[PDB]
Amino acid sequence: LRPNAVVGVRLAALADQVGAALAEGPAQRAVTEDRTVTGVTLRAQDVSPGDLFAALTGSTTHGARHVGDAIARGAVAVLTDPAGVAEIAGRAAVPVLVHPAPRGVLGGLAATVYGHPSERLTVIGITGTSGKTTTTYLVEAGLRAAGRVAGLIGTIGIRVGGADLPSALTTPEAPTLQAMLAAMVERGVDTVVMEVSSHALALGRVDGTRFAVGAFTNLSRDHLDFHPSMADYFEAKASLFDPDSALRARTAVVCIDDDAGRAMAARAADAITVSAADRPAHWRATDVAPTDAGGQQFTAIDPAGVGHHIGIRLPGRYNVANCLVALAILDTVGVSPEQAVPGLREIRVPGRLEQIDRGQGFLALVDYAHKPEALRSVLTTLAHPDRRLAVVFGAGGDRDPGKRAPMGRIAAQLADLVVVTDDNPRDEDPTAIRREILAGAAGDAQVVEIADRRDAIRHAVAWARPGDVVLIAGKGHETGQRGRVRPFDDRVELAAALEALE
Ligand SMILES: CC(=O)N[C@H]1[C@@H](OP(=O)(O)OP(=O)(O)OC[C@H]2O[C@@H](n3ccc(=O)[nH]c3=O)[C@H](O)[C@@H]2O)O[C@H](CO)[C@@H](O)[C@@H]1O[C@H](C)C(=O)N[C@@H](C)C(=O)N[C@H](CCC(=O)O)C(=O)O
Ligand SMILES: Nc1ncnc2c1ncn2[C@@H]1O[C@H](COP(=O)(O)OP(=O)(O)O)[C@@H](O)[C@H]1O
Ligand SMILES: [Mg+2]
Ligand SMILES: [Mg+2]
Repeated sequence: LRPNAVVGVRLAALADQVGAALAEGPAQRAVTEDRTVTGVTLRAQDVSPGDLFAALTGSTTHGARHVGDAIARGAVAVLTDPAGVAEIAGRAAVPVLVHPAPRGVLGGLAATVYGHPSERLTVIGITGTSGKTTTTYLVEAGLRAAGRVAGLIGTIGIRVGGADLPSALTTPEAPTLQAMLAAMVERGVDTVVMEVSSHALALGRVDGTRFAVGAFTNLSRDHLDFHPSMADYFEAKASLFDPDSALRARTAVVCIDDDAGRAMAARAADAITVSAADRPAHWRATDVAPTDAGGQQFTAIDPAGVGHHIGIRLPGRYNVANCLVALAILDTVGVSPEQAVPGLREIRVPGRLEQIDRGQGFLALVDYAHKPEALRSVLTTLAHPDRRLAVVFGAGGDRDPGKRAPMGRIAAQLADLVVVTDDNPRDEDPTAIRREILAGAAGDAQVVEIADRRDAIRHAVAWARPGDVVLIAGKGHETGQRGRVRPFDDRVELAAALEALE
């Protein structure tokens, strides 16, 4: 939610803090001494009375052009850039604070009006190319097993303890974040575990937030259509670990298995390191054993050299690594592996190598892997000689068209059966999309095009023999087929197909 009980901030105080100016005149600085701001939003439609409207520029528009609407919703002030005041021109009924780079000071403003919620919460922020969602779930399940009230914030949604709101973004815009945090304080939450996307660091979405811990899972080619370079992409994320940085967390935890990880550990200087790949780390895993129920058990050796028999419901070598990160994260936040192990044992994180096992025979999995790097890593962790691997997936219309032809190649290379299907074709004639992935497909593999997604799932389930694996890729927890939005859920379709087998 927003929080029910916020004591406001005199608008004068917000202005002096940020050091904004007043669009009308320096003497408009009499009525600013008067108004109280009790909310902050950067989406006109979302203003409550008493809120400061942040009118920002963006790639599609400028919020300055929605001042009318914000004011009409009872906004008591606007905070905008000079490009913005130009848009307003004359005449808003309310005061206009002007900053260069407002987005870059919005966080701290929001943090102030909401009374600095992060200073009352142990906030854990997990960044990295992959594994943020999974690691957050593992941390959250540890937390609950040890009887701590926990909020979660990430791709899948928001959890205020037991509550279960859905999220638009993986990390919400700074006023939303702070207000959520504020609400979590009111709701009795003690600890909050957060995915922190590299977009959020770039656009200063997490600006007013104090982190008790920052975790780094890994890095690989992603988001290179927002970040202008792999550098910037690293740099964004680094800003959570750099000792001297503004966002630096009280404790950093870094996985060492990736090269990028090594590079972050060296950045954070006093990182707690973590390795599932026989690398020297404070936390290390060994004796990794596949188990019946497609889980994995292993020994987690802590920074004190003490072993711990752990058991995780998720397949794939790197999930041992996620688990370690989570394990380290809990330990620093004062939760021992003894306390967390029961939670970890059971936790199934949705759309992430989620195994459906209605019936028996082979491994049937649902996974979110939707980018060429994503897909390669999964298929490899799931490849074993003497076992067959089917992958079914497709690509999204109006979305990054470069990624299609690569994926089909990666698929062809690592799977025994690939099935090319629809996954939100949107406006585009769906057979183009599929035909591009199949261009990718151009010995080992065996590839076929089934346009209908349920039919794709069914064919692959009828193709499996005992002990083989079927992976439904590229939707994960996401639902619906957009084309209208037709209703679709991969877990449900997958389970349905397995029942149809006898
Ligand atoms: C690229 C990016 O970060 N974009 C975000 C950005 O949009 P941007 O400022 O152009 O927005 P704009 O529409 O052109 O105008 C700027 C401001 O005008 C204001 N506005 C606009 C229209 C209106 O009617 N009223 C209004 O107030 C909006 O509040 C807007 O924030 O500001 C908006 C909110 O501040 C977001 O909608 C938008 O994210 C869109 C939804 C998005 O797709 N973001 C994705 C790409 C993203 O952020 N992804 C990562 C996760 C990646 C992962 O999980 O691997 C994430 O954290 O979500
Ligand atoms: N440590 C990891 N390394 C590589 N791939 C991973 C890792 N953890 C999870 N994955 C896979 O990558 C995809 C996205 O990971 P997820 O757990 O949703 O984290 P994120 O929020 O970082 O995307 C999933 O399909 C998942 O199975
Ligand atoms: Mg990402
Ligand atoms: Mg995520």
